[PDB]
Amino acid sequence: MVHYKLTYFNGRGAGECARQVFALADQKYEDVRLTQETFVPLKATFPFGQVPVLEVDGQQLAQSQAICRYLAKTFGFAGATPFESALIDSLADAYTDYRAEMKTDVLLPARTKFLGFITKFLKKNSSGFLVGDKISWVDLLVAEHVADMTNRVPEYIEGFPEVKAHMERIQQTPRIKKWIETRPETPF
Amino acid sequence: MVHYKLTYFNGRGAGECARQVFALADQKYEDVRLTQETFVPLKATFPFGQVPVLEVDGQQLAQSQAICRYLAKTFGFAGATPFESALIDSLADAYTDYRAEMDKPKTDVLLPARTKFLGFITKFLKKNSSGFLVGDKISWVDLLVAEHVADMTNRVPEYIEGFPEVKAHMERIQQTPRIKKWIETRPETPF
Repeated sequence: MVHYKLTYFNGRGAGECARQVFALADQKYEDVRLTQETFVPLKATFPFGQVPVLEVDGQQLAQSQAICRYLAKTFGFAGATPFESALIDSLADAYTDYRAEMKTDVLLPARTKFLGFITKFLKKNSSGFLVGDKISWVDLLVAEHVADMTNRVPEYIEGFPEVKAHMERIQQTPRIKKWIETRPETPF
Repeated sequence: MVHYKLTYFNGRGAGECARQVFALADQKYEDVRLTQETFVPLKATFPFGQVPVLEVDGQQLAQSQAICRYLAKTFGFAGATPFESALIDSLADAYTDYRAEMDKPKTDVLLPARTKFLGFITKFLKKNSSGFLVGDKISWVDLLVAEHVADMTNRVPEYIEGFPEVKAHMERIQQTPRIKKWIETRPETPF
């Protein structure tokens, strides 16, 4: 059988979306979790000296969004058409920009900008997903962040009811909900 | 016929890889180059308040790399298999990281950053006999890398010293007839 190994740290972080894509797919994988200590001397073994790295039948693929997208396309969670896939990619790029800009003072104004943009996509889509009529990897990516932020800073969601509903919808999807219940509890 | 409009500033910048995909595909498109002054009233109309934005038959798609990957898949420049396309993606994302890292700046940030990044790029080149980064055919990440390398080497001749394979790649890509033609004919801009 095809063999998937995902190497990351012992935390959600940049490895989590890939993990949730596997969960959605009901796909078995090897979940390898490194500590800072054991990672650092292994750096040269990875394509760009960083984690996460996926191995598919032993072949390495690095970079979190490249890994998520690859797995999503493999399992059917990257949109229905090429333009849908591209729209999902654009939202995921917008996310990475928003993360970079934070970088109370920084978290609030970053999120009103980003969540305003997200909300536009949600309101024009009757399905409840960000793009098209089916769950995608960017839904996972965004819902997980929003849950995380709302967990740490409860007023994160205030003023964004469509975004709240989306977070709840995605995180209650049976295979995601299960994964969230069963995954290792980590500070990040 | 399918109608493509690319909106960006009057420069290479974040719009150029898309322009070069179009060139490579011999696809006509509307190349809209805004001034800051005409951009201001248009900002609210873009998906994330920024450019570049592509319209395909009037439907907007924002974000540089999303645009390039889309165009590249449309036209056949995103690898031969799903895994190739993911490797290409991984290189473009490594590029992005490198750009984040990078006279005084030359020596303090540029050259260190480029040693690390060009080392990674060189490893990909030297394991592939074709002369491309991934697979046996040109892809959009070849375009993105070669353009950056050309640009930096224009600014800082020593950029390419130590990286002959990267230079060779830059020249191969930029002499590809449709790309050469575009480079010869594009507006000359400071960025």
